[PDB]
Amino acid sequence: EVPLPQLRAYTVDASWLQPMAPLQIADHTWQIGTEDLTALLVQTPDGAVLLDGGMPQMASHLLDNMKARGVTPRDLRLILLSHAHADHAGPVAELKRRTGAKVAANAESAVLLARGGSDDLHFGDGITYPPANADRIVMDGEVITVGGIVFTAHFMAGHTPGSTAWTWTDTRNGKPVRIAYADSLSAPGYQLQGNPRYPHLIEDYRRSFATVRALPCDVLLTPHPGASNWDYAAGARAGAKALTCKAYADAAEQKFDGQLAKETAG
Ligand SMILES: [Zn+2]
Ligand SMILES: [Zn+2]
Repeated sequence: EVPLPQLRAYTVDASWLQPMAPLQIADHTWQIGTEDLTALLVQTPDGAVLLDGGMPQMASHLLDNMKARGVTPRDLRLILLSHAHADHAGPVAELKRRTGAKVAANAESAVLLARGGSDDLHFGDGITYPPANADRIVMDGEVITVGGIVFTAHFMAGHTPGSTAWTWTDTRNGKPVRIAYADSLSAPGYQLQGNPRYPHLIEDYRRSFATVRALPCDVLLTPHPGASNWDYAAGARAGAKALTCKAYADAAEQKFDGQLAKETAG
């Protein structure tokens, strides 16, 4: 007699769960997640913004890094997301419970967040996390202003329907730095062609490559730092090899075309 399988936890490479101290990106922007998952803290006279949180178990670590930076729980005002998968929005519910923070997201991201990533178009219930609800729904190109830092949403559907790039301008060595936090452009294990749950997947990815190519982009960051050739563990040279937005888009498109060809052959 054979039981049903046990539930399988969402396990990841150790580096994704390896805590790091805050790594400064620009004057008010810091990487505060793990070595291999981005979680960006933007500090303002008017409160802090967090872009992504990483995995569900990262909440306390994030709060510790925030504290190191002079940001108390009450100080966190806003949470923004690249996309609502467990490896990026994992600790949002907990952060909302433990801080002042409100979440802004597009409708697709909000619906996926509210189901804790369950019934994923591709993953089913394989990769889930505690559900959270959005406080504010944003539209494509909508801005959110926090202490004169303007964050702009750029939809780039594909990896998830609600995938978003967030752009803002910080400063460094006395000059403006246009930061582009571009979402994932991967399609890991996805059925790309004739997917009944996502009929226009290919078209969306193609538009998203073009969107990423054109972002205002002095510095690119990505949810998985490796995708943009960041090495958070490399200290002073963490961002030295970072791709441009143009190079990131091109690499992703070339990879996508390869995947299409292999799928046709499979
Ligand atoms: Zn994802
Ligand atoms: Zn991911």
